[PDB]
Amino acid sequence: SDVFHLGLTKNDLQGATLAIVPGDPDRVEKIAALMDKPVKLASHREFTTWRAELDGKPVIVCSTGIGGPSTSIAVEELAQLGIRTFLRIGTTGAIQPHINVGDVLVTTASVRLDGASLHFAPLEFPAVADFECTTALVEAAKSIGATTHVGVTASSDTFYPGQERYDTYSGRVVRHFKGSMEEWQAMGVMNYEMESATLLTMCASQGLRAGMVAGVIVNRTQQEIPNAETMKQTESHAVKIVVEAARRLL
Amino acid sequence: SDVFHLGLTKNDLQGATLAIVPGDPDRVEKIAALMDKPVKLASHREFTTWRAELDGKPVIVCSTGIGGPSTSIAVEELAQLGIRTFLRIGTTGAIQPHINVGDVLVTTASVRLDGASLHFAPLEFPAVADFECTTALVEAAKSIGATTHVGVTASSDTFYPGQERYDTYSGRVVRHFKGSMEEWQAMGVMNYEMESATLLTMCASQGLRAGMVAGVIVNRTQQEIPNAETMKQTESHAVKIVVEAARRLL
Amino acid sequence: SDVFHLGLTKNDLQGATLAIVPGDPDRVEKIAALMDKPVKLASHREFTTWRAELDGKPVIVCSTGIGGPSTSIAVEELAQLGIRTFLRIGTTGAIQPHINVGDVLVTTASVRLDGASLHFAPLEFPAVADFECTTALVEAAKSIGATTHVGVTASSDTFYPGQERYDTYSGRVVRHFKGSMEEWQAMGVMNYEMESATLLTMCASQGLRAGMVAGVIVNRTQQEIPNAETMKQTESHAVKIVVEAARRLL
Amino acid sequence: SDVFHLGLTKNDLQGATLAIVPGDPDRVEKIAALMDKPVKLASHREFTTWRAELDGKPVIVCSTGIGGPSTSIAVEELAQLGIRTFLRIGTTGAIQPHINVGDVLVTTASVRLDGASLHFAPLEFPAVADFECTTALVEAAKSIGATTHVGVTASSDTFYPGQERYDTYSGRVVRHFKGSMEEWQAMGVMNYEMESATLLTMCASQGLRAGMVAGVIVNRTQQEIPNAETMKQTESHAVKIVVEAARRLL
Amino acid sequence: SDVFHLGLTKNDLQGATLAIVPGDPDRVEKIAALMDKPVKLASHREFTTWRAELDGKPVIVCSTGIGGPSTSIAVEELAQLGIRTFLRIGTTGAIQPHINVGDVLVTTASVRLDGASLHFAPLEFPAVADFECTTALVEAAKSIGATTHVGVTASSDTFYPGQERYDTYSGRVVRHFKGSMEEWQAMGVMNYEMESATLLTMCASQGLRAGMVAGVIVNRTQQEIPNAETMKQTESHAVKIVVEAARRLL
Amino acid sequence: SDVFHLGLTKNDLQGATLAIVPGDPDRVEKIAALMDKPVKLASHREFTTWRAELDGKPVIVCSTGIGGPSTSIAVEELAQLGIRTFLRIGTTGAIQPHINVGDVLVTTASVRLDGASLHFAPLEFPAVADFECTTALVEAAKSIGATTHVGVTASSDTFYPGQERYDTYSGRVVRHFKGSMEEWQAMGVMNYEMESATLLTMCASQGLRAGMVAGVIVNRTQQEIPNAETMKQTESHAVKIVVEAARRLL
Ligand SMILES: Cc1cn(C2C[C@H](O)[C@@H](CO)O2)c(=O)[nH]c1=O
Ligand SMILES: Cc1cn(C2C[C@H](O)[C@@H](CO)O2)c(=O)[nH]c1=O
Ligand SMILES: Cc1cn([C@H]2C[C@H](O)[C@@H](CO)O2)c(=O)[nH]c1=O
Ligand SMILES: Cc1cn([C@H]2C[C@H](O)[C@@H](CO)O2)c(=O)[nH]c1=O
Ligand SMILES: Cc1cn([C@H]2C[C@H](O)[C@@H](CO)O2)c(=O)[nH]c1=O
Ligand SMILES: Cc1cn([C@H]2C[C@H](O)[C@@H](CO)O2)c(=O)[nH]c1=O
Ligand SMILES: [K+]
Ligand SMILES: [K+]
Ligand SMILES: [K+]
Repeated sequence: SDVFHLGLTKNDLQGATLAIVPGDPDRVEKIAALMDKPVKLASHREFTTWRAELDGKPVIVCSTGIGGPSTSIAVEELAQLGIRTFLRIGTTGAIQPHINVGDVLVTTASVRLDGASLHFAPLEFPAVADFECTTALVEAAKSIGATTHVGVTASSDTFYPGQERYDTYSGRVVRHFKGSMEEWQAMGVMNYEMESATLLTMCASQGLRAGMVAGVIVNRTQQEIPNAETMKQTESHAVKIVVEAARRLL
Repeated sequence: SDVFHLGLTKNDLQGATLAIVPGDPDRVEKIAALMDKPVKLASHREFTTWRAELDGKPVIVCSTGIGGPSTSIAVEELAQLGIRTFLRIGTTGAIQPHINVGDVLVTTASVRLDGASLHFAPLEFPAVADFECTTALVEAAKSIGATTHVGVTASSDTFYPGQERYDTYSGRVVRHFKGSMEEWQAMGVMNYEMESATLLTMCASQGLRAGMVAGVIVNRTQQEIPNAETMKQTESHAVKIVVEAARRLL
Repeated sequence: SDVFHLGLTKNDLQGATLAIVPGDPDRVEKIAALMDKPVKLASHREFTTWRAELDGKPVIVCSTGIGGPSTSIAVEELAQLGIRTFLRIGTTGAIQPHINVGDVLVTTASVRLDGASLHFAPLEFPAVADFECTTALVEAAKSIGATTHVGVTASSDTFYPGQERYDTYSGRVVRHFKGSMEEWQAMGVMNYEMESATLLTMCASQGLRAGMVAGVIVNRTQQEIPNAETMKQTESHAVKIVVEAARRLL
Repeated sequence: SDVFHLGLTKNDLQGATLAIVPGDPDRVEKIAALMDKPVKLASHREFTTWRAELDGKPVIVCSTGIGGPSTSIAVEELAQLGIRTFLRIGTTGAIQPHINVGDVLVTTASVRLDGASLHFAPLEFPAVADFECTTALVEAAKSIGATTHVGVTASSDTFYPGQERYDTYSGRVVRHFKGSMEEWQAMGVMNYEMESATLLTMCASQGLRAGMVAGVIVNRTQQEIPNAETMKQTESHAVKIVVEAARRLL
Repeated sequence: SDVFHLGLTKNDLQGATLAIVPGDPDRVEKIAALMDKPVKLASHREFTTWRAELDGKPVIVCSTGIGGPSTSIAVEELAQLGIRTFLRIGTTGAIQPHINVGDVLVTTASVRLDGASLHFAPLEFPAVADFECTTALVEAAKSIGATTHVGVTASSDTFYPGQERYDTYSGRVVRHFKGSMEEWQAMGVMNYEMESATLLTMCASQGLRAGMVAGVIVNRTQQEIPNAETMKQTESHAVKIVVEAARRLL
Repeated sequence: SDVFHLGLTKNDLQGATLAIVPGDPDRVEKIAALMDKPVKLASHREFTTWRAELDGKPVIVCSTGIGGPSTSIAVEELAQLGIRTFLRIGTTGAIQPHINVGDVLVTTASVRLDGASLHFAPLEFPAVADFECTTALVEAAKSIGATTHVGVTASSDTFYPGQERYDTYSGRVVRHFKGSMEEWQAMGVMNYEMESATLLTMCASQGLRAGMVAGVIVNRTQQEIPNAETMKQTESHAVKIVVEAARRLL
């Protein structure tokens, strides 16, 4: 193996340059399946890697696990192996009342509520998605008919306090984050997730194309924790779009 | 007059909702002329305002003067008067060796080296341009054939130390900014200018559409101060694009 | 021309070493007129420059436009041309209930709510006015009988949120500045304006003498936006003082 | 299931109050096996949970995945389910030349180079391990004869730039972290890892006992990336200690 | 004399390597008296130094005065003279309702609300006490029967606003600290004092052993200012413990 | 007694409103002696207080000890007892080559390298001396013929690293302060001392008049540690000035 964590070699990718990077390792095969010649490459820690084929070209699907740090690992090592375009596909909670469960969100840039982005660029550097990628995602989403929102995302190092969830063991939120969701709401931020800040920053600052898309599985103006019932029906929606977007980016 | 600085009334705009916002007040008529029925509306301090018509729809051209603060005034007050889309047209110095004098730069987001953005959103908020505006600019620039670069811009509160110019009265640059240009260069930042950070941040955080385009008049890998000779030939290039982008956004 | 923005040559100044720097370019001639042999030198962007004579010595009047950035340009380039003493004359909103419209404020040092000052010195460096200049201003104000307050000023990169004005397009103030006016009030800050922080910091940290005086045209405990009626009667007051202070500093 | 991520119910824990939390999900069973009645409870994303018995008392083993964010999830949800003591067992790189591969490190407190800790307490709050836990670890390590070092750990949101690794895709380290390893070395920091800062801070600030122990698998004064050969022999060492320390904490 | 402030020579210490460091110079002899062969060495500014003997070994008692800065002097210069272990004995105000006047607090680590610690290590470095010293203190306290609490301390550069005391000349607390005590309470911080942050940080980052113990003389859930009546009875309690802890550390 | 630390009552001051505040408690009587009817009031910890008479009016002399914290105590409690004007008299190390041992420095404002100032006002607030006080000091110094420099002072929470002294136990200076003295030098900062930042900030933000004067006892371009020989001859110089300045402020 050529890299410390992913257990992959440059040869495994077969000249692949684009990677779809889901968070959950169980979604990896699920995504690979949407393409041709799906092959499992490796599985170590939270990192599961498949190769597949898109219009006759090699494509990598690789999980990041939850959060900046492990994302920063998968991205770095995939880059070492030759990946130049990263498309993230996620699940998110919307914080605007007009965004519905099932809606697809394309992120233009992220509020940096993470730590890892700082290890790549100072806070003043914009966690902005690549223009070609965003265009690919926005268009892909149009062509499959999904009801889509394009905007800024709050990308947090936690699932609980940083997203101002109170229904927690301690039931307090550090002062810094108290009332933070209302502020993000006022600034028109669409949603919370946990990886885009690191992903987008580290790519934007190292000449790597990144895009970010997610399916809404809970609206925060209503609940803190999603219901299981239509979580999978929304997943299948955004996956379709990211694969299509990838097609457009090859 | 309805606003403190601009000396305009909601009636002057005639239902206009888009504004082209150049920095130099002398470029205002220059731009307005490219359109139909150009009329001077007002001129106070650095703020010169003209109205014109684009495909039969009222459009404002309004100067911001140099820097975040006065920009933040022009934008605020134009918003009060009903403007919802802001297109900035500027001049810039490129910091990448492959970007040439005469090239047109479309900004996706900005490195926040300003003060005013902070008065609208904390530093972690992305100074990101509106997706429709950027698309309009990128496309406009393609249709007029201009050689174009799309990416991140360093937006600085100073023309001298913050852009690491040393040929200055004191000839020193505060520690914070020493070697800063090399760092921005490595992160692929295209250029320095002085208003995009404020403009984009205040718009992105208040539900206002903003776009940013500039003409390159100096390459910093070569000189600190531009030559006068082809400065006007590049201005005329980006102006053409911003007006055309505006057409697309009406 | 010898400098990039002002369009002036070292020869234009005729050995001048002091500059009166108003914010509004229309106030430039107005001030120059109070002196002998007033001559227009240049006008580019927000920068209008006149030369005049005070007690047989050359004096420059030059506008900065609104805010740190452009101020930082005018100051730098005037320094390049040989100016060593800068006297700013401005308009301001008082935040203490005992300071009245018409009163003259002499600033000893500023609260740094700007960006540009940071490009000259870290935040811990005091935005402090030159002792000789302050003394000149305080005394000049005494001799013309004006009712004067001496103290700290809050110098903000915005006119709106940073001065906690709420009667704005969005009507919200970023968390950082919420209740900020009350705090400045409690700390005895006299007033808000937009340039002194940059001006004082960049001068104090580069061996240049700077002083700062302004006329009060609105009290914030009463209104957010000034009335037009006695705005000009107060301007004429502070102008008289700055010119007299200049006489004392030659 | 009672929690959003782990897929566990309060009933599954059977009144357990202590959890051993390794990072790699494959180490989970490995650790559970060292105890009585090992049972797999759940496996979702990077979170694998086993229950086992220690001196006739229920104990949880649960993986965190790499980094603060996912750790912060595992800990929160285990706390919801009733866990009050958390013992981390990890792998680390030593940065002091006297610490050898194979050595066991007990962490008293951590240098907060992470993002998640901030979501629990401001930076000034010490990322300090619980005194009872530390004592348990230190003593456990003494009784099994391991050669042990007790001290401060640098806990980083990245594996690469934040640990000043240069043998990377871009081969640059953001200015902030340049020469950072030498600084940590001089301050006597033992090692780099990625979770302790979040773990310790969130526990210390929410009345939860936490301890942190790791096995050294590379010395950074020598290499950047570990060799595979004795990586497993060191893992088995620290695991023995954490289980023993757990015994002492029941 | 060998050091600038303490007025001591390496010879005065007679090979002493441990120092008990009270804050009040009048407590110095009081402490020295509890040991054998008490001798006054020097008294300059707030720094009073005595030598005594513990189990036939030389021990220094030396006052720090109130606060980080002077503590940082005493510690530095004692280290120059060869002291390697520093035990601080203090007085403190508890902020938890269950901690009583008379209770003894052993500090594991400190919330850094000081300035001097920053001069030794960045804020992310933990202000953590030495493990051996803490153990010595905890055990010493057990053996003399005192009712003891072990945990984190808030260490503040002020006695008044930084500890959110309002019964002051101005009766306001700067925004930063408003409601800060409640937050520290919620995070389980035991108490306020003024030196541990500097002491612990400077020692932890320079390979010097430090410990911290204090007597509670006021509970902040009840009063702001202590009563004089049982202040001395509590002092005598913690002193006994620190001397005993020293015995264990020789 | 009316205050927690100083051991004074409002009655002891006898309607005094001005205080001279030296750092060293042994300098207190020395200063009081220069005036009429010198009486010792109290001595607790580093706080020694004398009353004397100046032109038939009561004046307090009170020591602060070294550093912000204890200064912040003395000042607070003196204010509670009715003091409104504080004159600090100190010793300092010059960092400019043209300032000589024996020279007197009057401080207009301070670089905030302390912690306590933050407990009174955010960093952006200027640590500026009161205009009347500075004028009194400057004039007093003129009238006794002393060779005087007026300007900004760097006020540090440490004597050693924060003033970039390297001849120390560890011989390293935390990154933050590496090369800091050169930077302060370039910005024209005159000197290092340890109390002015706290003193000036807490007074300027609470409507209390403060002034700051010090004698130079070492030039840092030459040595790190002063020589004892002419240390007292310089002390006697600045003391004379502060007493005179006080006369002018009654
Ligand atoms: C009683 C008490 C003391 N102290 C401290 C630490 C300092 O050394 C000293 C100053 O009174 O006492 C506090 O900080 N808070 C309190 O409530
Ligand atoms: C000589 C000298 C003194 N001091 C100061 C201020 C402190 O209160 C006091 C203790 O030495 O002297 C410095 O800070 N730097 C120096 O170089
Ligand atoms: C539903 C939801 C998901 N997520 C994200 C991104 C994480 O990697 C993942 C785990 O829930 O999904 C949030 O951050 N907030 C939410 O409300
Ligand atoms: C040529 C050039 C222009 N500018 C910009 C934007 C400012 O409003 C203005 C100042 O000349 O022009 C830069 O910021 N950097 C440069 O190199
Ligand atoms: C009346 C007033 C003026 N100003 C200032 C300084 C700017 O240069 C200018 C903008 O009108 O006037 C304020 O900043 N705040 C106020 O309340
Ligand atoms: C070997 C090593 C491991 N680790 C850690 C903790 C992570 O969860 C895991 C992945 O490498 O091991 C480091 O952080 N730095 C290193 O040098
Ligand atoms: K301007
Ligand atoms: K993870
Ligand atoms: K002190």
